[PDB]
Amino acid sequence: APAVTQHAPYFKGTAVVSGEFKEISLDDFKGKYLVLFFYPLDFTFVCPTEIIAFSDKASEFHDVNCEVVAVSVDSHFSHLAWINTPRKNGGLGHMNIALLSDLTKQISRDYGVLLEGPGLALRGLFIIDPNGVIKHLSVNDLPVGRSVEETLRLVKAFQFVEAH
Amino acid sequence: APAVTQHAPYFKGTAVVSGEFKEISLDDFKGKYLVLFFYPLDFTFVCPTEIIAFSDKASEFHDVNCEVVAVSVDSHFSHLAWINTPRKNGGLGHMNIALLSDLTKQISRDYGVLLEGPGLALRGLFIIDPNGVIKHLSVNDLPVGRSVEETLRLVKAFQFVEA
Amino acid sequence: DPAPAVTQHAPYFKGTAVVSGEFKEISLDDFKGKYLVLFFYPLDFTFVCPTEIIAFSDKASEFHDVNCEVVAVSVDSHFSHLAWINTPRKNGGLGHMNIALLSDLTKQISRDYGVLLEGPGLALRGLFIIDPNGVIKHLSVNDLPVGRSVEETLRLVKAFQFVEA
Amino acid sequence: PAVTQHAPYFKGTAVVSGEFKEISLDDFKGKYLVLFFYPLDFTFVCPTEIIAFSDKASEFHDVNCEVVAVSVDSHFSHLAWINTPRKNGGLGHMNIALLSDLTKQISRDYGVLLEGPGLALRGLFIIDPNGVIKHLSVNDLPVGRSVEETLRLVKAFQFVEAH
Amino acid sequence: APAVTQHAPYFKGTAVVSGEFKEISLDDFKGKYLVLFFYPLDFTFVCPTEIIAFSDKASEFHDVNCEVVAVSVDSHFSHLAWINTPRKNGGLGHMNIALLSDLTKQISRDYGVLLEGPGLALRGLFIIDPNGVIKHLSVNDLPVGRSVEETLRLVKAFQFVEAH
Amino acid sequence: PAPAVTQHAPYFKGTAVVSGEFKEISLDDFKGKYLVLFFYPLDFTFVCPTEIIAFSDKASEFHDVNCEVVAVSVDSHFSHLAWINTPRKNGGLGHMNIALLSDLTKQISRDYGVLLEGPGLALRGLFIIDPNGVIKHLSVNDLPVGRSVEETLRLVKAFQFVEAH
Amino acid sequence: PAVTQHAPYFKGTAVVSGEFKEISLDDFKGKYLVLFFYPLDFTFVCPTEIIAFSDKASEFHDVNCEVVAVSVDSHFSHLAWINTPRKNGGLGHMNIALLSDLTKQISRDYGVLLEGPGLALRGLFIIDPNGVIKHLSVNDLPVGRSVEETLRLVKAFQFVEAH
Amino acid sequence: PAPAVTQHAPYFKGTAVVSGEFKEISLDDFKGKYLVLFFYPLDFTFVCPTEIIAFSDKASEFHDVNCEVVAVSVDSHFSHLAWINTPRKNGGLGHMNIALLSDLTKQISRDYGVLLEGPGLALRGLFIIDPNGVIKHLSVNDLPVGRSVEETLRLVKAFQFVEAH
Amino acid sequence: PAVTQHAPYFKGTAVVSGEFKEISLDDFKGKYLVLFFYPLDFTFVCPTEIIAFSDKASEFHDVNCEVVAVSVDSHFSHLAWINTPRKNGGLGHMNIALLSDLTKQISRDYGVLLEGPGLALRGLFIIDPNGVIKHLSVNDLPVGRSVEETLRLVKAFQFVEAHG
Amino acid sequence: PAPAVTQHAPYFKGTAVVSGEFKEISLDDFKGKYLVLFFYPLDFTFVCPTEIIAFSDKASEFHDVNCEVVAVSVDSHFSHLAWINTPRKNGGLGHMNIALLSDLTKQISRDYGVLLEGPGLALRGLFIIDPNGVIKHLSVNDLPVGRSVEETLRLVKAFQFVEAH
Amino acid sequence: APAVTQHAPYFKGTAVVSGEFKEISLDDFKGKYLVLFFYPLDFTFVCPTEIIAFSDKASEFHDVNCEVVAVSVDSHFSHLAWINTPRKNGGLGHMNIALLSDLTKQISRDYGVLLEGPGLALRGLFIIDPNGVIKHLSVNDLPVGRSVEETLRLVKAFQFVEAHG
Amino acid sequence: APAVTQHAPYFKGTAVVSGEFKEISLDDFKGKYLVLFFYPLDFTFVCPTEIIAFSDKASEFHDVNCEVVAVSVDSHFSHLAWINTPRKNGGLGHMNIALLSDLTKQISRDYGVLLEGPGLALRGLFIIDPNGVIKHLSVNDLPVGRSVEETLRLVKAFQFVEAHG
Repeated sequence: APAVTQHAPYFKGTAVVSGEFKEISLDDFKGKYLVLFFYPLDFTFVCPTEIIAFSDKASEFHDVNCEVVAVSVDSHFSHLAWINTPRKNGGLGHMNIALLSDLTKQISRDYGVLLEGPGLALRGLFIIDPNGVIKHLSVNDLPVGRSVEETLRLVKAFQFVEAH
Repeated sequence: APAVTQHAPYFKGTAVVSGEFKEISLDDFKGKYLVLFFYPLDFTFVCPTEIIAFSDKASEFHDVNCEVVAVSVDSHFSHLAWINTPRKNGGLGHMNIALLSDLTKQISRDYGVLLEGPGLALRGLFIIDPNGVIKHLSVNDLPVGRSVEETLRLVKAFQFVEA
Repeated sequence: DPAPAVTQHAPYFKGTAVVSGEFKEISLDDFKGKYLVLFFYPLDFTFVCPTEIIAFSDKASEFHDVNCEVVAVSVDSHFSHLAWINTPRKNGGLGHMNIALLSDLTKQISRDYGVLLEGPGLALRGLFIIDPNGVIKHLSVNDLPVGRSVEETLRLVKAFQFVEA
Repeated sequence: PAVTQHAPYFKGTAVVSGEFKEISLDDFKGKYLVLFFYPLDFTFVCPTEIIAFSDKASEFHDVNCEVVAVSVDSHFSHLAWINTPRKNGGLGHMNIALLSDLTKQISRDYGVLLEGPGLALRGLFIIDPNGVIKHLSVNDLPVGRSVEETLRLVKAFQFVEAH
Repeated sequence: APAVTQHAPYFKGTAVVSGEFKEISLDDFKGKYLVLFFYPLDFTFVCPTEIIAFSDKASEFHDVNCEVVAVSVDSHFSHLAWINTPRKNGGLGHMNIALLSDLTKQISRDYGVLLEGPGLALRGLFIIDPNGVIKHLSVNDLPVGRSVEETLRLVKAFQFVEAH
Repeated sequence: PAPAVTQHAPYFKGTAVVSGEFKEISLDDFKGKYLVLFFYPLDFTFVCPTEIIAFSDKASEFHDVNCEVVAVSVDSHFSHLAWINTPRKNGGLGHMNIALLSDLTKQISRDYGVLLEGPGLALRGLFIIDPNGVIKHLSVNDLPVGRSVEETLRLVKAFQFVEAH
Repeated sequence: PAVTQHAPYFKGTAVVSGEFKEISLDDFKGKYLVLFFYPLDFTFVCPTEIIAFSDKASEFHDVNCEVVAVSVDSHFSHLAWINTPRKNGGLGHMNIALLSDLTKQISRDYGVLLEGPGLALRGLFIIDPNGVIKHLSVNDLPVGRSVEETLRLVKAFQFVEAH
Repeated sequence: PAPAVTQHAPYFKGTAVVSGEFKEISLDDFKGKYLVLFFYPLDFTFVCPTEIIAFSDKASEFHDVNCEVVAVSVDSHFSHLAWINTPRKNGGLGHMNIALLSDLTKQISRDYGVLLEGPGLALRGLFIIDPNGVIKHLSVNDLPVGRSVEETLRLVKAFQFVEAH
Repeated sequence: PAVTQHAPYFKGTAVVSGEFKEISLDDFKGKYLVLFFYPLDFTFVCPTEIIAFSDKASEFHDVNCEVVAVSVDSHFSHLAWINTPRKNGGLGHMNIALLSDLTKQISRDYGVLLEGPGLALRGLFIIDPNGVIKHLSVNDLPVGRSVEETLRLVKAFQFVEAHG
Repeated sequence: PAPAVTQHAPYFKGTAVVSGEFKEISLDDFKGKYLVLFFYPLDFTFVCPTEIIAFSDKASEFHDVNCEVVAVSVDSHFSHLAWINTPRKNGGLGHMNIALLSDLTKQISRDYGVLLEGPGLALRGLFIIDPNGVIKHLSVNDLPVGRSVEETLRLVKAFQFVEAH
Repeated sequence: APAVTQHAPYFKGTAVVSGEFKEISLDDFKGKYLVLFFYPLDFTFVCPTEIIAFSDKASEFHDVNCEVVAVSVDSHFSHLAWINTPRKNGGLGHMNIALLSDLTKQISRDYGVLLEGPGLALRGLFIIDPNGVIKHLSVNDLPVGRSVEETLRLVKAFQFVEAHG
Repeated sequence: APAVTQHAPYFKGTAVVSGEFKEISLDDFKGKYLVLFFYPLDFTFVCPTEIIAFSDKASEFHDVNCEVVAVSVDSHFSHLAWINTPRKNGGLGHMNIALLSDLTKQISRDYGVLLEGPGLALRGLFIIDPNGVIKHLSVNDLPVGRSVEETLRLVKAFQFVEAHG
């Protein structure tokens, strides 16, 4: 279930990883931390700020054994086309994080962030620990992006607790 | 599941029409022939040929009182972004037909062309008469494009059969 | 599981056909390992049907050349098929046939393929391209009065092969 | 359908004098009807009996009796068999109605349909002016019946209703 | 069942054969053609002409390997009494065919010819082949006579088919 | 309404031979009179006639006490007439002073509980039915044994006496 | 029960030669049996018949036939009625068994029980050596039957077996 | 209503011998009086008469205190009268000052819960029923053993006193 | 319970010769038992019958018959009534067992319990050596029975086993 | 309506001994007063009188604060009276200043949750019930142990103090 | 069940013992008497008087093999902080008895003292013997405190019974 | 439901507001933004930092039309006692925000943050708009606190969207 202290719902799908298509799953992240976050749609004005900021600070998450993965109900083909749109035209440009396709909408559904009527995800974020346990979640309404720095601080606060 | 001689399932959604977002529905085509065709996904290499072929020959359909509407499970932002990608670059360029978004997937479901596992449409095509009745349908597997010329021919053939 | 739908296995069928002026029982199993075009038409001795059927018979060897058999089906008996065959083309008939004319006398084949109109008791003009593994790759259905392009059907059969190569 | 019971309803398209005409049991109210079935157009076992009924048709008409032949073939098949000359195994011109039972419901309702192959046994019904069955007989597929015997029976039922 | 191409319903009963009581059944006729026909009642005047005609023609049937059996719901004692009444007195006089009693009415019921209301048989006729398969059946309403010659023609016609 | 003593006699209707003619009769026709209703198995057999002939010879003796006699079997009324027209020398019934009722449908024997379903004929039952239609007496014999007619008359009188005193 | 069927089982206490004895249907295999019912001990309507069977009992024995009288009274009422002299309206000495049907089951299984008043009609059954009913007759309560006729029938049934 | 102390006595109706005459009597006949209703197995048995005779001899004492006594068995009323008409010296009942009630259908013995169905006779129950039909006392003996008439009478008087105070 | 049927089993605490003793129906096998019920200790209606039974206990014992009185009172109430002098409305010394039916199940199993007030009707049961009920009688609450008559019945039942 | 603090006391009604007489009492009679309702297992046992006597001796101290006291066991009211009439010297109650309620049907002990079903007597429960019939305090002791009367009066006082202040 | 004579319901949870957190459960008290009492809430003005009186007298319970445990639905962190509040300021100060936390409310529920609406316990007290059997219970409404001396007297009286009669 | 875009579930309970006990509910905040946040337990080392940070910055929320309410499963008496403990000793000190008591646990349950096992809330936070619609929620595991500046920035971002785009 998508609640804190419970194991994260299993997921699998096609992601853009480094300009390439790869099938990824929750299993691939065992033994690291994972920030899994959702955004409504590719090619919309409100999303990319948050997605880019995550890409920019990705190295910082890697440094503490934390992976980052952005998800939307769009196809992996739409993801790539948007990654190949340069930031100066409201694209994403190169990405340091995976762009998971939730084309079936099942991932968003499993994480309790899918809006069924229009068929797209709220802005959910989950911090998942090395055993697949959810330590933190937050959800924002569509117009509002989150602070990437606060996410990083939380990953660190969680690791600190584990270490002590 | 839709069938020749049966009324076409109702549909409504956001289309890109002449670079802009418009709400469209089956009712908007009463009094006219409609070609409604589905393709899998935006930004794939198997589809632009068919969609481009249809857009190029669109006025020929307009001349015989027939609209053309292309449909995929992509959002209408994906549609517009693909329209705003030059053909030389593998995009759609300017479109003379509507591109309807089936984001909820319910239109593909209703037309019986939704593949539920991957969550995208088979290449269905439906010719619907001025009364909403399906005169012709065909469906191809994902990789294979159809002939626009043959679709135009069938339309005129159904019109000939009125007289 | 078998259904007259693209990506699904074609429903089994068996019946009496006219094959080279002779009665032969044939079935879906006879066509395993090759492509099959199975198409339905409403009725023997109607003016709307022979153009399409003759066009397939005329192109039959081009279909065989790309590993594709062609089988026409109506709900008429095999005796009707044979009489229409033995009516020359100059006389409104089918004349010589290079394809199988399957009888669906019980109408069950049309039913299983989803093209039977029960009320009047005949098929719509459906066509199914079935691959060597028995999987439907393409289907199309016309209302009764309208013939289809045999050229286009041949091009599609070629294209499905091209794509699996 | 047994003797002393009312004839099942039927309706269908018939070839009547080279033309397509919708006929039904009700068209025969007030007249005798010989309704007989044969298995299939264009088979060699059937034409001898159908032609014999055609040849002797006015003799039935003379005693207020109509003759209708029925098979599960379409009316287009019936017409092609009429347009085949007798010398060529055809029916040639007909003085009796050839009824099409394409749906098979008529043969089903008259109790003569063989479901497995989907064709009718060689059944014959004598139906009085009120639509009551006075007589019935059935032969296996290969064997034709005596027309003069059927005429004799018609005349004998008429004799009995008069005396 | 009593339908063309089906096997004839099994029957058994006491018949009058050449002035004597003999129990007969459908199995007795294996290897032979059988003409099995029904009439309504003994000692009535409408039934007799048909029956005498089959009797006078019996040898023509025997010559083509065919038996003839007349059936009514009467007892076998009635059948004998009727056979023992000279024709000149309106009886059947001597018979060359079997007269089978259907006292229980079960034979006429099984052959689909019994009028339940008065409990007598319609005039039905069945030609049954050597395997017990019905090839022809006909049922006239109670008064109307039928043709021995035509029944003979039909028997021969079925045999012709069986041979060529 | 059952074939049992103290109960009303089951209704009956059928064609009888009366004075050599056909007439439909029924239980109703005997209201106000006593009736002897008796059953025998089959016309034109050698065991039934003594009883029937004996009831006929003694018939006026029953009439003298306001009592009718009706004989019943499952034979048709045509069989009944032919047997009456067969002389007694020849095993027939000869002239009859009593009605011979036909129970062709077997339903009268069934209603009177005398029908043997196996062979489809009546046991030798006898019922004495009062002027109210009430069964005062029944007996039933196995097929090969005949009844004393004089005992039946005495029983009728006995019942009348009891009523009268 | 009916003629040509096996007699229903019975068992009960009978007065036999002035002693109580348990008898049953099994005791009479090999012999004929005349089993008859009367309404009630000590009523003026019954003794005549019962007496007549007693007087004639030797004749029945001479033809291998037993006679048993049955009523729903107890065997003590039977004995008391036997010990009542004939002039005083009793039965006096008996040559036949007098079976008590206290439980009413015997009258019930023989079809002669009047349920309302709880007593038997006057039925008589002739039962053969195999326990099969050959004859039955039933009288309303006031009317006695003929013992000579009953004896005639037993003899006639014996003649039919022997020839 | 049930055969239980403090409950209303079950309803009964049947034919009794009353002063050598047949009379139909019922529980209602006894309203406003005390009623001793006792059962015994069978007429003409060696055991029973002592009890019954003892009750008859003492009957007037019961009357003096407004109490009726009714003996019941499953015998017919004809048996009862024959037993009455049999002198005491011979094992009979002789003259009777109490009613002898027949329960030929056995329903009275059933309603009073004293019938043995297997043998079809009553256990020896005795019920003291008050003027409003309420059971004040019951006793049941096995078949062979008789009852004290004197104690029954004391019990009637005891209840009468109590029900007044 | 009815005559000819086995007495229902019972067990409980009795006052026996001024002491508390558990007794059951099993204890009376091979003996006759008179089991009688009375409504309540310390009521003016019951002592006469109880005292009379006790006064005649030796006469019962001499014929191999035990006598047990039962009420729904506790055995403590029974003992207190025993220790109350006869002069004062007590029972005085008792030659019979006084059985307590505190749970009321004994009275219920013997069919004498008045459920409304929760006390027994005056039922009496003569039980033979195999525990078969030979006699029962029941009186309404105000009326006592004759001890003499009970004794006579016991001796009569014995006479019948003994002779006929 | 249940035996729990803050709920209304279950309704009761029964016959009590009150000043040497039998009176019908119920929960309703105590409306507008405080009520101490206590159970004990059995009359005439050595273990209960000390507690009952101590309540009786202090009864006027409860009266003075508008509080009634009633003892309850499953004994009849006739046992209760007889135990009152037994001197204290002989383990009796002697005279009582409190009501002794009879719970002969055991339903009161049941409704108050203190009935031991197996032996069919009450545990030593006590309930302080207020003028509106609401339970303020309950307590239960195993059979062998008596409670302090002073402590029950202190609690009654304490609940009254809380009501006023 | 929380009924006298029944085994006490099992409980487990975190208590403050001697200024420290310890898991305790019913099994810990095997061999010992246990007074388990409940109070509504930490930091309210009603409870501390009883809790403090129990702690002051704890040595008298310990001297007769008896533990005392106080329970409320508060967390063990509240308990500790109440202990760490001076008595001067309505705190508990030093405790000689354990303060059990019933944060899930399940213990007050299992002991029948949970008020579900507000989510806190009535003032129930249970004396549980060395085998885990409830010998005595009591329950007061929220505003009234019990006498500790009387609880100690009961523990002693139960031990007296165990050792003699 | 506690999901973004849905209406916040109704709540009502006792809060400490400026050192006094006050009943508050969701209705009280209509027309204002509300930050409703949950913490596990009063008097724990883990929570005060975040509670104190919200209180220290309360005036920044007030100035953008936003109230802040903290919630736990502790009673309001524990809340008040934690307020009256000095910060130097692990206390909350003076609070500028309301501390809501969730003693029944129903608020934590309705907001989907109650850990049923231990009976305390996870660290959930909800930003609720003036119409009662949830705009943002976050939940942390028990040991980790949130940034109060990030909560305030979100309140401002939602207000900004509402005012423009």
